[PDB]
Amino acid sequence: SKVFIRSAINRVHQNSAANGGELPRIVFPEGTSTKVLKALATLVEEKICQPILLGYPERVKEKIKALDIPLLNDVSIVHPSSHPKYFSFVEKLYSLEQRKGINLGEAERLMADPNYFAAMMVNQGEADGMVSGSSINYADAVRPILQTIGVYKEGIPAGLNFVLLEDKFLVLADTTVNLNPTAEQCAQIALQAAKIVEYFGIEPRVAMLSYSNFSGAEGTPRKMKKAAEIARSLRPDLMIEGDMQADTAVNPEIMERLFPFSGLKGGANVLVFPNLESSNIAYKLIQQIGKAEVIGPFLTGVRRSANVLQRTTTVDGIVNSVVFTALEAQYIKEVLKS
Amino acid sequence: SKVFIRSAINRVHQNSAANGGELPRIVFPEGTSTKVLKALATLVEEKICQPILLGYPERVKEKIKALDIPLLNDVSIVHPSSHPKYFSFVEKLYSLEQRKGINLGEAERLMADPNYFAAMMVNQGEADGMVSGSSINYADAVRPILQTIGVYKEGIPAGLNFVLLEDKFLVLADTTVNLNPTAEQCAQIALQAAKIVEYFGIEPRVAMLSYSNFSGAEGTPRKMKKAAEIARSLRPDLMIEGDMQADTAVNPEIMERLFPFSGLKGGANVLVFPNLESSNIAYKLIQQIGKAEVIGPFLTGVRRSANVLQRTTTVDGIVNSVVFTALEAQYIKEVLKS
Amino acid sequence: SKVFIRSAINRVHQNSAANGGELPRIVFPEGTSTKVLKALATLVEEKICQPILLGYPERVKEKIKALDIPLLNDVSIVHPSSHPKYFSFVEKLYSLEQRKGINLGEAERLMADPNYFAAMMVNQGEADGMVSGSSINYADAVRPILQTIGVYKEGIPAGLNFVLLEDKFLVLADTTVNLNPTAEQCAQIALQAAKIVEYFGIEPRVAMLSYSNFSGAEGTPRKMKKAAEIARSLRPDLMIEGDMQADTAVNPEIMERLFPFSGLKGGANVLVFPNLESSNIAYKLIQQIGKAEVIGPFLTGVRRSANVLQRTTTVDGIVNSVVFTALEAQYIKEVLKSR
Amino acid sequence: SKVFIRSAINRVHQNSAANGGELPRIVFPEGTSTKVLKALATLVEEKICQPILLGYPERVKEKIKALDIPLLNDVSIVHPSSHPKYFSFVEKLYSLEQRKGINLGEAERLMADPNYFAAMMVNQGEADGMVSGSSINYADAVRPILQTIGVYKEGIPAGLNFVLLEDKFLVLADTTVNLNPTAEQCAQIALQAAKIVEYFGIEPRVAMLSYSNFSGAEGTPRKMKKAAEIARSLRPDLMIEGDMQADTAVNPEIMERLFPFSGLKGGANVLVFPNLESSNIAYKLIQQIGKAEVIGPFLTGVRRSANVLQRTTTVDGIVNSVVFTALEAQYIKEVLKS
Amino acid sequence: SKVFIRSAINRVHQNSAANGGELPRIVFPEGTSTKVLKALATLVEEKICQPILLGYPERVKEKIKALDIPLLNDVSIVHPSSHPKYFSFVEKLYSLEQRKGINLGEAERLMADPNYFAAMMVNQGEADGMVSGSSINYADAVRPILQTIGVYKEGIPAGLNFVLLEDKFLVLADTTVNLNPTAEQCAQIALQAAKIVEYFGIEPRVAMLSYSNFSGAEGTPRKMKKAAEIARSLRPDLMIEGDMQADTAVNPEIMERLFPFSGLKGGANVLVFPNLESSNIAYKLIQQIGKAEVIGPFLTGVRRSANVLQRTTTVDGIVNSVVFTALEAQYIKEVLKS
Amino acid sequence: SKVFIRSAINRVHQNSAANGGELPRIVFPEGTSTKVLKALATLVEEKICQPILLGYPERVKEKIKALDIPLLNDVSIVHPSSHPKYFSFVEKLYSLEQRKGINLGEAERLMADPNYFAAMMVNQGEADGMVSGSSINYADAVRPILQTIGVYKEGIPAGLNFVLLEDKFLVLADTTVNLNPTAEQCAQIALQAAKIVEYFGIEPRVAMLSYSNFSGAEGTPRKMKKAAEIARSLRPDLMIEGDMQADTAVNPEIMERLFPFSGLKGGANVLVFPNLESSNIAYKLIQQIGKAEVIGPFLTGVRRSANVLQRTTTVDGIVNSVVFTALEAQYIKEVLKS
Repeated sequence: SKVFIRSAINRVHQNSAANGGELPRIVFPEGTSTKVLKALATLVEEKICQPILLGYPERVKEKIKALDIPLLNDVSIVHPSSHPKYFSFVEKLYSLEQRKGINLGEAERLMADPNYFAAMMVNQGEADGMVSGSSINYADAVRPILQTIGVYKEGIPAGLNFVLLEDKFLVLADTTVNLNPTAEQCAQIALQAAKIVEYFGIEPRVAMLSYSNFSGAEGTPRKMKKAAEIARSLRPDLMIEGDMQADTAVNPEIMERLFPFSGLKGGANVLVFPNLESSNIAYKLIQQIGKAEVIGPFLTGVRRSANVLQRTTTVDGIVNSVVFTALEAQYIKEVLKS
Repeated sequence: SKVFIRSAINRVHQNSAANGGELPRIVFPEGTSTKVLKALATLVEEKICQPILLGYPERVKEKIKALDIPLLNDVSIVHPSSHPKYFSFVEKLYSLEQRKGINLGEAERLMADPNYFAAMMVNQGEADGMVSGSSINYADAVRPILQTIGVYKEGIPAGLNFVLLEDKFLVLADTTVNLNPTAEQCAQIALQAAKIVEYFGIEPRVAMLSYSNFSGAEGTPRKMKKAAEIARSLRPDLMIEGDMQADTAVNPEIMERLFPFSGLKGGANVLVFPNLESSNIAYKLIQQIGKAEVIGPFLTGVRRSANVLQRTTTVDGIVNSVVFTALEAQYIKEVLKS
Repeated sequence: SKVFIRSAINRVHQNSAANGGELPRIVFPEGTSTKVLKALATLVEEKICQPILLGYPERVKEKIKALDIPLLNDVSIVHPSSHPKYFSFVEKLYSLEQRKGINLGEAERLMADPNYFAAMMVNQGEADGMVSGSSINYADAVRPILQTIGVYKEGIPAGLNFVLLEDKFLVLADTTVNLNPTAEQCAQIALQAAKIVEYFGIEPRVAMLSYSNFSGAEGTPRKMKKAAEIARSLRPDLMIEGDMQADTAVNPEIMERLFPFSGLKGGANVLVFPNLESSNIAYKLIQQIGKAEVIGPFLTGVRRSANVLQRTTTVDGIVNSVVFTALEAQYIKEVLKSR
Repeated sequence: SKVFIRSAINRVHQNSAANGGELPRIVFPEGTSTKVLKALATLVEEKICQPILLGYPERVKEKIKALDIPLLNDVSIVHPSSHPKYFSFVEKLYSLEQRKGINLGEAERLMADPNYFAAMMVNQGEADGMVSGSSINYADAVRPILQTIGVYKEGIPAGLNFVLLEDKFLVLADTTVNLNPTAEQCAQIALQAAKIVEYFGIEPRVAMLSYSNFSGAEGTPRKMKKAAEIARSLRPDLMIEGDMQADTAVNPEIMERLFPFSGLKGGANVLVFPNLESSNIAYKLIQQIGKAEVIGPFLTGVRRSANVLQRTTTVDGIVNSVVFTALEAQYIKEVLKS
Repeated sequence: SKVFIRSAINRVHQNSAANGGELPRIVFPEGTSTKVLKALATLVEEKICQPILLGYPERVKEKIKALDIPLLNDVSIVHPSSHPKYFSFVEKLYSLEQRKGINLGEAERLMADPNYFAAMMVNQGEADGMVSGSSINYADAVRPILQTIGVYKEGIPAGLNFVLLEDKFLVLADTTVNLNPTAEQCAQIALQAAKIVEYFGIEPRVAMLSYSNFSGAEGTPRKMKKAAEIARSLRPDLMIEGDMQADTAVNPEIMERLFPFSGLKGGANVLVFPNLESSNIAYKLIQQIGKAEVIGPFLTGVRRSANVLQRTTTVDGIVNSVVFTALEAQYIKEVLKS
Repeated sequence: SKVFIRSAINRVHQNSAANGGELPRIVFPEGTSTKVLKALATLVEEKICQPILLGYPERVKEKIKALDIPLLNDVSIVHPSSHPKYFSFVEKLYSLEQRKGINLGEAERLMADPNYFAAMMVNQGEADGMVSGSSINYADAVRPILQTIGVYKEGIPAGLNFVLLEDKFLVLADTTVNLNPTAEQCAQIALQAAKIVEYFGIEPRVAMLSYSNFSGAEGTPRKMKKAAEIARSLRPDLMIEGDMQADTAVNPEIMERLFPFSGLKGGANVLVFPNLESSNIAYKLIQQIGKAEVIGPFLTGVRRSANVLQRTTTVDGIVNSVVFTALEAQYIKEVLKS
């Protein structure tokens, strides 16, 4: 329920009150987006972020009034190629990609794209985070983030979703990025997801999912089994298990009845998938047919706070997303300070 | 929820009358299975089938007595190797597999196993159907069925599940058999699933699922796109579409909003998966954390009625499986009669 | 030298002539390109085409006056998203690409880009041809063209260059598109190049090039041998031979001394390459250290007239390319009329 | 051009003057080859080497007699199987190849062949160098050399050509040996070609060629980029760059205008190719339709002086090859000193 | 011929005496096998082991009486699931394979099979050795052994045969297990077979067989050449050579005449094969038409004494196999004592 | 078994007597080979062929005198490059191979080689057959034969051997040419061996060999099973069976006892192998350790009579080879006749 979301919002507020009442600056490349503007309407009342819109200030304000949203009257609106830092931004993209097939004119056009300008703003500290992708497909939204902000060391870019049940939440990954991760990659995805779960003061219990129950046969079963093993080696305090079926994974009673030798007791709260088909289809089906709220996807593995909305998002979806992006922004900022 | 199930039960009873009051003979290989016996208690109350249990008669009746299930007192009990037709069953399997690495002694040992004896019984018309796999893994349960009964022509063996929502039901396949079906195979899975949906007087609307929305890129998007094309060609009367995401697939509003050129209007009620990981994980997660009853899996494509319980089944699940196994047994009976 | 080009220019003029005097309309996506503007300066004096510039009309006219090029003051300038057919163009692109991962907003942004807009103009007959790619790399320039105009049936997109020697010309293909064409693809490239050579009233004589002389060993020698064979089957009237080395191919005397069984007599004037590396590197090296004129690349296999300049082009290069583009446009116009 | 050859000949004359007046012994397997005979007339009218002819003395001397070239005189003529060291040569070949499917009779028949005899002569110091391949195809011509003389450590056999422009010369490699070299191999070829350029007191400027300008995309662009990086690591003092197009490589002005971040200034004089097709077709087309004198190929990577004439060679071509073979024999001699 | 076999027999008598009066316990899963029983008749006459038969004791007794075999009236007969150690056996198998897809019921059902019970008996020391596989194919017989007894450190499971010539004996491997062993694997098989030949106080001279004589060509020639080199490195005192042909390998005169450089003199007595076709077909053809006695196969690489009979065996074959099973059991027993 | 060989010799005498007394002309490229000459001593006494020796006449006759072989100094001796037909032979090889990387000079050098010249003589009818390879390896001897004479339509070049037992002879193929023949190829080898066996008035009974008995598993079992199937379709009058083990194949009792459904009764006399390792090693092992005489290999599938001695041949071996070569030459000549 929205118990989880309100707890998150309050955690934002304790962080903000803990830092002089400052709010995180969040860039929205899609400054003219109906759904983004409506979500922001809700979001600026509850003091969750300082929003920054990208686009022509004129038609952004004209669509704000068209949409009848008066508390957006004053929000910062930035036109990328008109910004003072534009050309240095361009020189920085060009410098990082001139041996990946990009000439200076192309760097110019790319930096004029709000997605790239946003990613660069976050990289350059002109913002604390960004939220994009309501109007474009995921790959196109995420490419500038990966090229400009990039991943931290031994991290891997991986999408993550929360499934909110009455008792607890489950975490699902990688729901958006990697088609068919290796065992090593699957373990790294488990580690990132585990750390996220720990941030909420929850004990991570991790299952490596398969169509198989503890078979270890060639292909995905041995893949998920060996993923469990690698992960366990990297973090021996954790309950991490696989290969197993999904129902075996979440249902403690089934696990105990059928596989009492298993190291995973009490049901898994972290679900790592073997390929993008299973993760993507699963989160989306649970979101539409199940009676549980699903929030995300959230992009893990990267050096700064940047999340891509799924194109099928709702206005509430965007709201939840901006909330957790704000939390993330605050968290990364503290680490930078230290 | 149970409305659909009660509808099925009444169609079982309505078919049995107008067919001489006959109940389908359903053989259960696991004659001593607790979950099977308890489910059968419910099931013989409801006049759904004549159950035939396989095992050593004294051990069967003494566990019936242990569980104190007084109405499984007169059910038929068969011991495979003591049965009159045992020796001929052995010779028929031996003639079928003597060049697939199986000698006469091995055929004897195999036919003495209840799964194989059950499969043979059904193949030979000594039973109308079978239900197995409550105690063993799916692969092991399904093997004798496939070797002995086999598929009808241009069929493909594929598991299918029902998701029961308040207004409608969804169908998911292939949830159990094929690791990584080709486009041709996926199209066939869609056709089989389609006719199952038609049996209940529902119009089949088919989505070929992917992590992509109409991208047609190399790999899974291209596979499912071309699957949609083959399926459409074989049945130009059906709404069949892909490649698409799951939420796009089921939600008519999202579809209309984002992809109005689509041939699928009003949401899909048939969901065909690109690989076993995605189908298997999806049905089990929807079943465990959503709030829909999920029934199956049911083995489609095969010449006689034979379905394998998932190892994680409950007693109630076994009851549902037997209901639809009964319906299927009846249907296949009239076809044979023709 | 200057002979081949002046003959081409004169052929453009004889074509505009028994046609009402109409000049092909050629669209240029890069309305502000210095090199494009200088080339057009030279070319409009030569009466070969009606140029159309794409871009914001004020930045175009400001670049024209800055370069002090008075003969362009008159020329048509179009801004894609302001143009009347913009939205129907958007709808036609979307309809072409909505199952290739492109949504309507994406079709709009694409059509607002001059490369796509020019491609659609040419496709829709609002222009007779296009010349692009002075400022972007070849893959990016050529993509909108293939997606929009596309190939005619069993055609294959292939870059072609003229090597202009004192007596004769050589044609080189495929110099820009296919990384590693199959034997069937090499054959189709050869036929395309052949018909181009015939257009100038020359008999096409075709060599499938390799690092080997008539070995047929596995890999490329075998590929070019079977290419030579497929080509011959599809056109038994042409001298087509391979696998052979390049000097063997161009030099008639080497051929007759060393491989008299060869079906190619008198030196090849058509050179089909085994992979993109060899064709691309070869034409560029000949152009840089050779003392012969090299023209192109020209995009063959596509249903309408559309050519992509090499990014390393000079002003004269663009002049030549536009000339032969005007020619291609006239020809394709007549074919379109006929069908 | 003419100056280049004249200077090469003069550097031979200085090497000879620096050593008592000794000229390198060069073996010609093709003792009856017309082209070889005329070219030799020229070659020690100009004091370049002591030629050794291989063949049946009577017919080599009768074709010397036919063509009326008579300070080819008492020029040394050796018949392989008649030579005193013939059986010791036979055993040395046998020891080298008895585990490569070569028996004693086979070593005998092979050693009686002038190509093998020549190679062994050079290995054993009965000669200083060899020039062959006027009458047979390159692979066969080069095989005895690679088996008998071999490569120096971490050297790689690679054909090299000079394009003589009369401002400067270019080197092209590998034009004859390797079909599809790895990035590592491309790097080693670059090093070999660089040292040859240094021999003439010129700064080697090295381009790793492609159809791409600094893209690094999968396939050859990534290959040539990673070759340039490897070579730079092995030789931090050299301008080495890639991936790039050919005209980009040779033209300094194009490079500076379009790719100013490049580490290669003033145009490349060393061109390393991604595969044999491109190199072979390039050198040959330049030689036949440009107006630039091209000399070679010359075989680099081998432990002693040995070159293979392209069968399409001219008589002057042979003269040039012998000039540089003599140069190389001298260079190797002083390096052997210390 | 049989000189070798009774020498084998009385040396068995020599250990049984050298440790009191102990006879090895040898378990026979195939208690109702006619050929096994007839063989046991001969074998219990000559005091080589204490035989244990597996099966229902009375149908074993009925088959013993029918065949009129008076010396088996006394032999121990055990029914697996009636045995005291049965469930503990089940549980230790369950623990060994629970992550390789075997649940507790499956482990129960498997342990009820004589092959598995026999393997477990030998592993747990309720027997010293086992002989199986007369009635079932080799793969099925050898599986319980590999799962239960398994391989010793870096050993590899491999079948070995003796060809008994009048002057000498040859050993052939791997005749049963590996389809296409690598060069390393071939080397390990060679080392193992070598220690077997040494046990009989014979000097092992090892040939890595091929269709080639010292060619080292790609495929099998290279593989066997490198196998010889690895083997030689692992064991520098042994004559180990290849790649070579079979006649070259066994015939010393051919070896010296045609390949005198070879490091293997006097003919090979250890023959390692490149793939299973060649070894299997070779041993069988020699046994049938070669007019020589062939004994085995014997399973090498395994931690306890366990051998699988070929299905095509005779009674005499079974007799020989049991003899050497006893020998293997005793050697292993004493080194287990250590 | 000299009965079989003397039957062969006498059947030659009847063929030559039945066509005027003409003996087949057999070319021996190795005119100076000791073993070939000693063999010819035996062979010309018994009127088996008119031998033709290749080489320089003087050193041929001088080794004939050295070896003290008086019955040979009238035998015809041909020096290839001195022969009247040399140039026409050259142009014919050249026309055959000018597009396989062979130039006219290369055609000259090849034709001057005795192996090529012998092959061309036989091809062109200047001889009836050839025998070679006593002194070189099999691939090199067989190459000119395959290039010059070639295969008849849908034939495949395959080495065949006879194993001569008391009662029976066996045929083994392909023992020398194909590394890993497809099912189609194994079938074709079976047909070729079959017609050879029919020639001696024996009924061919064909087994497709494997390490498996009727398993049909992936790899070799499936291959040999489908080979058996194809062969049966191409020759419906023959008993042809597989996959089976070698002892299964040869032993009729093992066959009926264990696989009575098998189509092969009375033991196979034609053994087709799955790969070159197995055939080659089997053939050589039977020849060295089993004492049955082994004759061959003989090259089947080719348009004219040409056989290659194994390099390990004895003199007696060569005599046998020439005998059956003569027979083959006579049969082929009658085929040519009509």
